[PDB]
Amino acid sequence: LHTNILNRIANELALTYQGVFSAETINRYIFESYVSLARTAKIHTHLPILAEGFAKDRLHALAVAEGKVPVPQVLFICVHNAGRSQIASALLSHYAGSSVEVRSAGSLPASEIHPLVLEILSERGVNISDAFPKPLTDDVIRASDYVITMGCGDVCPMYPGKHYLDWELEIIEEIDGRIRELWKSIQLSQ
Amino acid sequence: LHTNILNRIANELALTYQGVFSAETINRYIFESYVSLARTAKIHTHLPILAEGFAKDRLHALAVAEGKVASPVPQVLFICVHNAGRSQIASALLSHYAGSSVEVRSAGSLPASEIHPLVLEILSERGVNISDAFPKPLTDDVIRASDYVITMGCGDVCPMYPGKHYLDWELEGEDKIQEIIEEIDGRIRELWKSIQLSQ
Repeated sequence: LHTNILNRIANELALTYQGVFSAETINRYIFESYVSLARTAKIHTHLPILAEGFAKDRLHALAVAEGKVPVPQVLFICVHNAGRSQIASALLSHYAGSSVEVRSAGSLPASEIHPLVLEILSERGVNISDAFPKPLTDDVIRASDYVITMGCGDVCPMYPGKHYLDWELEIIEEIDGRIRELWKSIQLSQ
Repeated sequence: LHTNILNRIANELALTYQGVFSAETINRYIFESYVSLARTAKIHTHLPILAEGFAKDRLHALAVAEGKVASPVPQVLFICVHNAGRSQIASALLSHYAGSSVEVRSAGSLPASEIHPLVLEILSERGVNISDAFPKPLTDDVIRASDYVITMGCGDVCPMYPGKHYLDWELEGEDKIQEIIEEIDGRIRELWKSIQLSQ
């Protein structure tokens, strides 16, 4: 059904990462991300878009982690990656622009973003395009200088050299507060 | 904690799969597998061990998918929602009839943290080995390796590769764990008879 486009996508990503990761690794990234998201979103017609965005962001994080690439890298984890971590990631990138790279993930991803998140967000001028629930993966953790867990519990490998923060909390309000402080603090630690 | 242990396992696996897969692939295999399991099972002191087992099985599946393993036996995969009941039952019953004559795998769309305790107890009571089993998510490498892929209520989560037998064994509510084991056993018997004949 999507084999051909995934193959063509893999080919294009493999070219992009030519001297950095082999085609083999690239192939695996694309097919595994596809299946990984299918598990919670089901096979649908938008899936190859989501699989490619996920694989692409995961590869750049891996390249970051392996010193192959670089601004500060922040990761937000909640359970479903539909509400909380999505808001927190949207607000940070809103305030910080391209001075940070911000990602989010879930331990138990929902099939879609919560109806309200998009867009109480645009109603505050806040960009949230190409947002989807996605599973937590290792590469994005390795990449991160800062990891903010938000009710997921103990799902995250503790890598040395990172700042791990736990945030126990419509709810966009409180998050807003904490994201502004966070950014202030991140910006200041450079 | 586990990061350093995981590093040791990747080094060892790098060297074992040298000539076959890129070290970069091998290293992702172990850490991604760990993180995958951690999502549903949580960090516990034995997560590194289950991750190593899962990675090693996954790398073998990928070796097979790509014809890097000579004379493979038939490869069968069962898939249900939580990889705690249905697929674990089916997988253990087929290994129990077939032994070394097939490689059997299972997986879930939404793994539980552990096998259903009653599954463990009932299979145990009738002498079916089920001991190193654990719920794990569906991954692409094991689909590619598989000659038979059997679906048991997971929904449309599984890509449809050519060269394979796709079987669907769940076309309100459900029966007692007891009865599901019996229905599945009946189906596993026919599947095993059929597999034996078709080779």
